[PDB]
Amino acid sequence: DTSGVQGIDVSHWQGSINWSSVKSAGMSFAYIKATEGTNYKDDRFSANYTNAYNAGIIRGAYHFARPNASSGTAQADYFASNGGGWSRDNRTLPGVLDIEHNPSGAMCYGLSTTQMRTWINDFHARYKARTTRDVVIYTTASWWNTCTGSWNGMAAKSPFWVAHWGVSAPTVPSGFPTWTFWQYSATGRVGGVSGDVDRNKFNGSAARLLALANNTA
Ligand SMILES: [Cl-]
Ligand SMILES: [Cl-]
Ligand SMILES: [Cl-]
Ligand SMILES: [Cl-]
Ligand SMILES: [Cl-]
Ligand SMILES: [Cl-]
Ligand SMILES: [Cl-]
Ligand SMILES: [Cl-]
Repeated sequence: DTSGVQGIDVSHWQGSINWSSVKSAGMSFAYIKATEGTNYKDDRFSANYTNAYNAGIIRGAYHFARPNASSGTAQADYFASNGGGWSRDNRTLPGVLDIEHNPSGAMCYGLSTTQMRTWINDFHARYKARTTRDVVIYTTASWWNTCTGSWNGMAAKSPFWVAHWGVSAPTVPSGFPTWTFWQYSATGRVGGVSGDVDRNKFNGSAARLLALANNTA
């Protein structure tokens, strides 16, 4: 759904990005990969974070979780110290916890549903202690339901960024009251980015997006 407030998310896979072109293409926001696990740092993060801001894009950072590698508390601190920090400046979104299918091992990272709930709660608690913000959770409905056992525990704690490509509207797990961001394509096109780009829609007005960035709503 390309209507209303639109954005993209990128990582080093997108290479060199011309953010002024992303902005002139009509994008309002972007999430940029910063860290993964305990010691991976996206090589394009600093430049993207700087250039997106200078181009006037409301932007934030995301952490790709590896729950098997360390506690939720540990990865939240790592993220907050390496790109996930937040402060009010009209252009910084609250950080994102990208927790999804394990790319190298059991899909739920060897954690029981109860341990996974604890891990996510710990990441949220530490990220909030570090930044004052409620971390945004990026995941798929399948992963959420399977690995957390259809948990409703984050409904009042974390905005939901749902990944559901190729559908007219996203399916939302019962554990979230609604979706805040929705990644509807991983094969889009946007000026300034060469090749496939992830496209996102924000569930609300331009003012609501700014309020989310500034922590006023
Ligand atoms: Cl289009
Ligand atoms: Cl364009
Ligand atoms: Cl860590
Ligand atoms: Cl694992
Ligand atoms: Cl918040
Ligand atoms: Cl529940
Ligand atoms: Cl909807
Ligand atoms: Cl497109």
